[PDB]
Amino acid sequence: MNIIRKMDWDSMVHEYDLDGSRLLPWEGLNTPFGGAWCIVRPETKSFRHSHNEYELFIVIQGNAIIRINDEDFPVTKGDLIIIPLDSEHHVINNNQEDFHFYTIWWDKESTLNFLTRLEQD
Amino acid sequence: MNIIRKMDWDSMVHEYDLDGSRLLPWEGLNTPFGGAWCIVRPETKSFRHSHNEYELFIVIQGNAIIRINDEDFPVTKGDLIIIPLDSEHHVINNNQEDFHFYTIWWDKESTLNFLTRLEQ
Ligand code: NA
Ligand code: NI
Ligand code: NI
Repeated sequence: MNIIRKMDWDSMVHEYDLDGSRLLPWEGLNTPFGGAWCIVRPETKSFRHSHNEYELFIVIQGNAIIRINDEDFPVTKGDLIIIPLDSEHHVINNNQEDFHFYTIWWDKESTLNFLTRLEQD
Repeated sequence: MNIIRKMDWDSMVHEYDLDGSRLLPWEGLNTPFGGAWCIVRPETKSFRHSHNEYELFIVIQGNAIIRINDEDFPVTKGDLIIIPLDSEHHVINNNQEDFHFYTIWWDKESTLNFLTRLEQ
């Protein structure tokens, strides 16, 4: 397995109205979670959704509002946000600078699949 | 469960020759992994170790050399590093700016414990 993935910012895939770099796939990497580096561009907002899966945001750079079920959480570098199960959430970047965060998501399926793949190896 | 934890840069805990802020404990948060926000201060290196637990680094700010066994990997913001099992790893910051990264680690135990707590 590759040890390092150098970030190529131009390789990001636009989804959920933001620019992302998904962790997976990564050949040889077995994780019980998924992840992505996400950028909400200046004066934009991301796509509102909700889901059964657990999710954590690690705020990397810039400033934004995380709206979770119509409660607003201002955030900046270093802050951690838990996304409650099935809550509607999106990210609002009213500022002039890119807003960066890493999301990690997981559930029973992803965890069991990690354990299953280990046993198969 | 508190939804948000604002970073308190005044409350880092020195460990592994770096200044960190661990994810856990967090009342009400059930995860199959552990985590920490880590700062390697200017002109320092972190504590070299190895372990039978999986780990990855998400590089947040600054520049460093990550040495994994006998191999050097220059890193900067956005880079991701997987720490191979039982590899000796540490971080070298030769620069005048703090080096920030997030580490996520996991293993069979942490994943099973997540499942067990869920079921409870
Ligand atoms: Na920038
Ligand atoms: Ni989500
Ligand atoms: Ni380690």
